[PDB]
Amino acid sequence: ALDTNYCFRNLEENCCVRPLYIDFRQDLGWKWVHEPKGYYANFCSGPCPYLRSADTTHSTVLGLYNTLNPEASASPCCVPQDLEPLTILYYVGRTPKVEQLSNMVVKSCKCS
Amino acid sequence: ALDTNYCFRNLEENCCVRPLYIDFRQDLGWKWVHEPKGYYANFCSGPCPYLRSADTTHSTVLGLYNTLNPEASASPCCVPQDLEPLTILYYVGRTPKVEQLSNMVVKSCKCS
Repeated sequence: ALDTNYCFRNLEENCCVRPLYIDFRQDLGWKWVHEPKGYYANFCSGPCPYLRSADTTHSTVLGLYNTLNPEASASPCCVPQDLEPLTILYYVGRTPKVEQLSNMVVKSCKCS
Repeated sequence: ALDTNYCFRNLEENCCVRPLYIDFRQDLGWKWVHEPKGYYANFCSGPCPYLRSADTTHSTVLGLYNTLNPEASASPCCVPQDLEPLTILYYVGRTPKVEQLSNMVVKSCKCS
């Protein structure tokens, strides 16, 4: 499937992982989050040609229907598939808390 | 979550289920499939405003990041969530086969 390592060495217009660094404090406005200061959420973006890592069979039917009947604009989307969690530190009053939020960073995408 | 029954009584620009009837024979070109002749695959389509049935937390972060930093066009997509299978009949030579393909028709969508 298409993941970072791949989507990163080589560029693809079609569904692939795009890197994205978010900074909790700014563009998000999470001040409670005290550290790390930002992470690489990355995102999935790209058109989904017929067969490019399909999810369900419905995703295949669609991709196809769409392909040979373009008027459609029915096409399956490119979303994340695999995503690791992220750990962050914040304080409850003045006692630090280190927790790991799940699914904060994507690693692979897929046309669903 | 947004499913047919809902997305169908009321119209929504945002992520919802859209009905779609596909005909195996035509626009798909499956002749082997002998009956039914077509079904309602439906599809998911719509923008994903911040919070509209989010999938992962990453989907929330994104939706938000995206919301207050629109330049982004990062936004999470609207894909199917729940989908029932479909049964079809075809012949291996002249001996009918009734099988059920899984995930051929969507019922609910979600922003992922």
